[PDB]
Amino acid sequence: GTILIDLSPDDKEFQSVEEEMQSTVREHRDGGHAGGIFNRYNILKIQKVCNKKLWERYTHRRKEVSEENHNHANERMLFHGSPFVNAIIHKGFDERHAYIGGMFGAGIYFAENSSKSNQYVYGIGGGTGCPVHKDRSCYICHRQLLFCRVTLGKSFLQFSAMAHSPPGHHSVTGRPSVNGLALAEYVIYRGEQAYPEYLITYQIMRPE
Ligand SMILES: NS(=O)(=O)c1ccc(-c2nc3ccccc3c(=O)[nH]2)cc1
Ligand SMILES: [Zn+2]
Repeated sequence: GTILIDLSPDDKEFQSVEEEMQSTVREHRDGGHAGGIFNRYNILKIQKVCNKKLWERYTHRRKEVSEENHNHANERMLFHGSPFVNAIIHKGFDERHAYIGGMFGAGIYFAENSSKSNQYVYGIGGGTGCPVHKDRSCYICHRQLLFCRVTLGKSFLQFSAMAHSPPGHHSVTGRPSVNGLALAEYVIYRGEQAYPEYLITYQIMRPE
């Protein structure tokens, strides 16, 4: 049921998605080990992901959450990187897209920093890097990330350095407590609480 619509680089919507991608790059504490060394990306393509069933699944859950939280879905646009990106855009997020070993338990993880999600494009810890060159810092191979609509509802705040949400909550927020430059990361425990809105195809760029 999924259709991918190419956005033109001239479209304001392409431009605002690219800007969120580029402007949320940060340095990582692994010095690039997982995701590679780069300060910015070469954006190759941005596509809108269109699936009626998946959208209605999302909006249905969004209303349930909203009604449990004074009519406030607390909806964000967040990045997601995964070896399962192609399955996600066709079948939606589910229990198989969960990070079992994540620090906030077995859930589906999202980041404000695009560079954080980039660490997972090739698997946990960057796996063994790109399939062609086995390089976690490959500047040649095409990578994909999702920029997703995520319903957080009432989010449990964790101050830090599939399972269930904490009772009385719809998600968990991992607030950075050491690295002053890190943005928040978020976890949901229901696949229906995220919709993979944009598929972004890119390369990381070697710093000069
Ligand atoms: N199914 S799996 O290959 O085990 C898997 C998929 C996605 C991720 C992932 N973990 C994150 C953790 C913090 C912030 C953002 C992310 C992210 O974008 N993806 C982890 C594992
Ligand atoms: Zn490569």
